[PDB]
Amino acid sequence: SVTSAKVAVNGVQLHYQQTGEGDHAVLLLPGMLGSGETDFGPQLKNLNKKLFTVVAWDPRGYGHSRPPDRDFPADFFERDAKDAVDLMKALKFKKVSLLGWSDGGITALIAAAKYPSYIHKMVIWGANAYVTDEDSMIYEGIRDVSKWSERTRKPLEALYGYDYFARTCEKWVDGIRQFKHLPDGNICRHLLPRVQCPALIVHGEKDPLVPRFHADFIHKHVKGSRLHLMPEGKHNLHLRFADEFNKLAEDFLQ
Ligand SMILES: [Mg+2]
Ligand SMILES: [Mn+2]
Repeated sequence: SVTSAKVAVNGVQLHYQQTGEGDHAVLLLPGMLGSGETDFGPQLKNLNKKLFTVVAWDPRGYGHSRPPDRDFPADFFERDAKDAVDLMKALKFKKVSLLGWSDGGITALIAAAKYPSYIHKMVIWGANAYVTDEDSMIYEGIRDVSKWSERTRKPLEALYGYDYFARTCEKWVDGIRQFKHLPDGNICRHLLPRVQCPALIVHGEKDPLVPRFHADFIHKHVKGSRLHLMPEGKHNLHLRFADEFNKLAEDFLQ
């Protein structure tokens, strides 16, 4: 049983879904243009409701956290990280664990580094701490939503309508490509050494969007972290292999 609602955080009404009665609070952070509705159905349904209280949030401009419309300033990952932690604090949780996918994993890393006393444990997958030329070209190949597969475009087009979906995707490409021009193409390389909580980095070996070297790099600089490789996993491993992923996450969180 899942409840959807909005809470006022930093000047915006953020939408979120919540389920479970457990004493261990867990926030699910979605990826690019994501939402709890499109990115975490399996987790909101199957994560142990006796052990955890699960919340899936929609970053400002994404999902149902509209208005406002989405924009990508240089500090957009940091802004999301603040909103994410403030949202859980607004919901009265004293400490939480983070499950971040893609852009949400980048967001989670930043949150753990900036608010260490608030984060218990973290599980992230499909994230990258910096942008290379290879990454930049991958992003550019995502700009045109009309070239997306029908299966991948359908859910987002239905959630946002073609116009907003297409425009926001282009803004995302420009937004994440901007980091390439900064020293080291940096997004959060400098924050990895500041993560103090136990972290599990999962990577789908067949992920076509994020090369494994990005997972190796995060594992290398997040002290005490563990890296788990899934031979058949792709970018959406928590959806395609939900049962396998949920077990990995639940075992690590306990
Ligand atoms: Mg360098
Ligand atoms: Mn929503």
